Amino acid sequence: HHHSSENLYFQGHMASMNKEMSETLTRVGPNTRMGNLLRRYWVPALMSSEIAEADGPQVRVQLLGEKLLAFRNTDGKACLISEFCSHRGVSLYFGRNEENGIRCAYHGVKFDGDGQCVDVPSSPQSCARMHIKGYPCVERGGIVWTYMGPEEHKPSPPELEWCTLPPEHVFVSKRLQYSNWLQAMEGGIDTAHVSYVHRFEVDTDPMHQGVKALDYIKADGNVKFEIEQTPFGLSLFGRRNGEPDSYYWRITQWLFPWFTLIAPFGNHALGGHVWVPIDDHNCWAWSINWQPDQPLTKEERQSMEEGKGIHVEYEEPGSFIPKANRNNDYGMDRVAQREERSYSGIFGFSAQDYSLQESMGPIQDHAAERLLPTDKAIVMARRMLNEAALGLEQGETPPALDASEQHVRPAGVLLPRDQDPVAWAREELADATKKPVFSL
Amino acid sequence: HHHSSENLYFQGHMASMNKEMSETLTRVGPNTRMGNLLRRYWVPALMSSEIAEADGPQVRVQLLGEKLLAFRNTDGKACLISEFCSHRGVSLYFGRNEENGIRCAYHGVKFDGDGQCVDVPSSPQSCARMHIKGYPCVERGGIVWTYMGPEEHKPSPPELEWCTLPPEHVFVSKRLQYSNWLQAMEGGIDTAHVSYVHRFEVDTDPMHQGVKALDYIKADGNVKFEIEQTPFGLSLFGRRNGEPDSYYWRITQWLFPWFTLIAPFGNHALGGHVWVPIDDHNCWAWSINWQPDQPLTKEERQSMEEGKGIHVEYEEPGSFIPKANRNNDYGMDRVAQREERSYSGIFGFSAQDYSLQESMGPIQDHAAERLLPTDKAIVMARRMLNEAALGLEQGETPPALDASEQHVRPAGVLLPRDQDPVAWAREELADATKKPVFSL
Amino acid sequence: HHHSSENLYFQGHMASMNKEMSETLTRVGPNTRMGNLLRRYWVPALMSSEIAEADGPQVRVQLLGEKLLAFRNTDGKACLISEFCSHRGVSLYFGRNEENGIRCAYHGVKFDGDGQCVDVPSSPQSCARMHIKGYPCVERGGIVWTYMGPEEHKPSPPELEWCTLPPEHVFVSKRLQYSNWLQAMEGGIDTAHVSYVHRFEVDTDPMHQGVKALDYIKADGNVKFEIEQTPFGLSLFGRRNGEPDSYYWRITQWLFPWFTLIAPFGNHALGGHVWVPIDDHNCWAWSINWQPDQPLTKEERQSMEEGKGIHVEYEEPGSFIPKANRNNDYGMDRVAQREERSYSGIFGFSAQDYSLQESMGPIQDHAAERLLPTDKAIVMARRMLNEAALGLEQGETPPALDASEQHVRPAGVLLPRDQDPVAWAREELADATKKPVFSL
Ligand code: FES
Ligand code: FES
Ligand code: FES
Ligand SMILES: [Fe+2]
Ligand SMILES: [Fe+2]
Ligand SMILES: [Fe+2]
Repeated sequence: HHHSSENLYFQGHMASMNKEMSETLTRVGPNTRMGNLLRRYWVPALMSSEIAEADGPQVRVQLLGEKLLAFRNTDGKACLISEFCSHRGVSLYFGRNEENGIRCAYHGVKFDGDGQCVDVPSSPQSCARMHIKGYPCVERGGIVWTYMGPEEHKPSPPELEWCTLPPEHVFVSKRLQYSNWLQAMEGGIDTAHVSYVHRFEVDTDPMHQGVKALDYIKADGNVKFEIEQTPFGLSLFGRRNGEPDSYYWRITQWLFPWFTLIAPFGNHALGGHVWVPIDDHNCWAWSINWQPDQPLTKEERQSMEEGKGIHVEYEEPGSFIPKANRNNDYGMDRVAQREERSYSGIFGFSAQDYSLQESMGPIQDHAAERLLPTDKAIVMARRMLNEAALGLEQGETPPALDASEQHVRPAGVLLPRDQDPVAWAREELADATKKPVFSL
Repeated sequence: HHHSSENLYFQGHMASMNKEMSETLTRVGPNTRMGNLLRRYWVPALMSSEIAEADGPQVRVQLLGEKLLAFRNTDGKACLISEFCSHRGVSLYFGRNEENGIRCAYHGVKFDGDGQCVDVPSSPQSCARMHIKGYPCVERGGIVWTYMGPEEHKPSPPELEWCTLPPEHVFVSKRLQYSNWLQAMEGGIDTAHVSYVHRFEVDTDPMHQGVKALDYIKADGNVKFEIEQTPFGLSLFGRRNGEPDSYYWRITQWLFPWFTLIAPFGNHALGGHVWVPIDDHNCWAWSINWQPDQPLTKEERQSMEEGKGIHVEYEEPGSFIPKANRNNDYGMDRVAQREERSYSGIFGFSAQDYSLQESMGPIQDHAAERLLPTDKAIVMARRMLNEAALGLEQGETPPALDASEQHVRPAGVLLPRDQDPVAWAREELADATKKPVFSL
Repeated sequence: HHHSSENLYFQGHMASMNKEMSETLTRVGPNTRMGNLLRRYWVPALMSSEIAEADGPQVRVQLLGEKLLAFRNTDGKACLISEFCSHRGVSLYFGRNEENGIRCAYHGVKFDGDGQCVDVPSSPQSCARMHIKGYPCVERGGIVWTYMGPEEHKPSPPELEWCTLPPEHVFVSKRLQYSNWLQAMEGGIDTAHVSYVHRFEVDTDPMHQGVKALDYIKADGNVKFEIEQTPFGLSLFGRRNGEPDSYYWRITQWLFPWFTLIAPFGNHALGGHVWVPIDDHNCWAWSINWQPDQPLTKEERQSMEEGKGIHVEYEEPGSFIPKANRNNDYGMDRVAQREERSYSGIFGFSAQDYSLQESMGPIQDHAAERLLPTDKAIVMARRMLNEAALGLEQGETPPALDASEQHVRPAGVLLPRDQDPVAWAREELADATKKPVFSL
């Protein structure tokens, strides 16, 4: 136990974060508690498509405070190294990807994919003092993943369902988000939000519309939660009223430290997020859709490419800033707000969510938060993160390192009000990726 | 007395501000000395026209360091609350103005105009812990005023002449100014400025031109001052040479803490300012024109709408940034400067003044100021402000709280050089809003 | 000796800067060690052409941390004063250049070219307390130079070759550079760079192309250095392989504290730089071309005006920001990079160099530099600067104050591998501006 560990409840409501814990969770740079924790997991760096071909243009990428450079060498292996030449500090973005390496444009020093210095023109014997940081990589889901932690503790690469399926079952997008990773992830472990800001989007949008779940979601925002701790993270049982006999359970899966699997809408593709910290004020927000049984159709895949569903349209090509952003007021339409075609005045799943999270300021004011029951999932995920971060300081091994425990699924069920859903899911969600999808 | 109180004179010239006093007067945020002083007066928040209709789009407004949200409820009452949901800190700009309240777009918590939480979906019993800051409001002059101080010390709403007249006698505009409130207000208690930067504007401009005062103003920048302290603030007797027998007295009224009434030009409408701090580096600069006797004509009102006189044209619609600003060099025309159609090279009353005040940097370098005689009004207003601010710390009641003492007028008179103007004004400016305007 | 003085070598490689020395050299503002050192030399402020005519528009100029104003008075003398009115701190950019002075636009105070206050309307006796900083000036090379140091130590104005020649032998340009003066100057005392980033530019460009030096430069980046200390700065003997019998020596001249003369390419005009600190994060980079024997032709002069050679094309007219800059990715063409028409992917001498130096961040990370042999000149210039800066603190007189020692030239020679170049240059580079140019 460490003083920082906040109590779960205070005066009979859930308790907010104390100052130190606020910091433990938000500060992600090198040699921070959370910086060190996050380094132990495989990290999604960028998409394979951004560095498609060998000897192709390198791209700058910033993760967990460090500034890096991604490129694909001559053999075709995706590599990731530090952005800066060890010589006089110039950027290797201006260098030359060729002959299995990056060669600095200033004086010709060359580094390979592991950041080993392999040529120094003026001084061949200096190689060993010119090494820079290079990080191992693997490709899965159409994403380049990197391992940024101590060499001896590198785990098995992740085996989430969208990472194991064949390519054309899967579709991935990413968006830059002008806020700290925490508040953003917090948004996808809060199913009560869907009943308010998304109330009217849920009907027009092709990845969501025309399924029976919507009648129940629309008609009750008041979500009671049950939370079960597991080898991979948490399972979130979000209860709403079904019929008068019954309850609509949405079960979303939180896979520590930064993944969700969202409970389905009908036979529409399954959805998921990742959030990756760029610094303490920004993050990559990843969105994944995938179908377990058939390929994605063309009307599915194309709808995603146009930026419907949990995806977005971009400001300019290869921008990764959304079309709706803090410069155009996120497209606010007050007229639409009055006529009840949009709750917030903003259009689009993604925008409706990040508009609000950006508006909190880069880091949410944790001091001024006053929590409610709908925040049960959030509070527990915070504890798991804090206790892992603090535990790693003290030499404990962090949770969820074992990829085989990540073969799981979200779900929806209608159930009588006396049936216990945790028991139900013991029965039904064992070996869940072999069964079809539990849906409504 | 407090060490901060600077002496009025040093080595036979007027004395500049010491470091602490510099700070006492410029730092306007919550729980500062000047923050607390200013909170005791009614504060001009925004114009009624910006939130014209009920259930209409709320607007963000920042005053005295705090970030707020203004809107007009269903009954039609202008309200002003804190910008941020008490729940998880999201902006209420994205919420819903309806049924006498703002409802947060994220999870549906609703606040009324006094910032009382009136609905919590997930937890009806939590209402009392979810309150936010809400501030009483009143409408006068076409302006929404708010009272931001302790509840028990709220005074009578202000009774300045342009606040009591009927609407069509009055016209109000506001402009965003990229500098601290102090240096800006200081500019409208410095009538010597008019003889230099405005020398050539005073003739072309329809709210100023073709009156006899101009010959005397143009022909003498060297203004001797007499200052009389009063219940409402200060009276500023600015002396210039008239004929060889006489003196042209411009009497401007400074109404503590942040108002002026400017001495008239002819029968042209009367003019006035307010300056309101947004933060320590910016302020709203308000300009008011009004006619006591008749309505404003259409050529008057329209000229003001086009941005002549003490008003401005805007960069874009509903911007409140001026057409001439720090990005276009305030429109500088050096050719016009050489040909003596503009002193500074810049066109427009307002621009000619704020161009210079913005150029001092956000906060004037008080350490490096070397004062002259034309700065007599400035020095005294500084003392009144410092002594009120410091006195409030020590439990003294601040000046000018009583609205009835604000029924006053500015004036111009030609007078023989032996006649004392203070005596003159005892006689003539008693009950001044009942008489016509003393002018030239 | 002062602890700061770093050792020249560590573990058999050249040693990087310690923390304090890093600071000694980069911090250039008033009352810093390096601020004080640099003040003792004549400083290039701006070009004569920017303030061509008398009573012409003044221009803002920022040097060595101070913010100034340059203008040409009625007599025609270039003057330089502090930007700000001593009265209430307004900018004199808005004032009036006429009758041998600048008159403030606010209240009419006037200053002459030495910063003496010569008129105060409200108070003639106040003149002596209203003085501001004014700095003596002289014109040479088409540049206004100013002397910003104590009055009693003003030296003779500089007698560099391009300062003494007649106007039409000479051409000067300047560019704003988004980095500290040091790393930029460091770039022009590093001839090994030319073999890499400039490899392909050296052939297409009319101030460089079609001369025999290129074959030798292209074919060896591995530059051995010999450095000889002199009255004016350092002489840099950069050795590359010539034929198998011989060595191509490029001798560049570093004239303390911030000038270079670059070793020639053929009969193409001679080239030189200056770097002048604006603040700790930016600098003016000056480029000079000149021909000693004939005028510059029209195809020479015009090519320079179009921004070829060590000059640049600008973003907009009178901008001084380059066409290629940090906003357009410096024009990167990866296709050209692959097809070996550009090493870095960037086009243009100047851009190829400053792209890399800007990319280090405003101040190079001196802690993380790992030096190589090609950095011999850099290391020594750093010592000369540190020891002068530290010595001035202790009352020692700084080096290179004597203009007559600046009548020198750069050179290239092919030489047998047994001939010593320093001896060669004793013989040949005595009285070098009287001889023709040693070239290849
Ligand atoms: S900075 Fe990269 S090789 Fe010199
Ligand atoms: S943040 Fe406003 S109700 Fe949740
Ligand atoms: S500020 Fe320059 S004269 Fe008043
Ligand atoms: Fe959502
Ligand atoms: Fe004015
Ligand atoms: Fe170069």
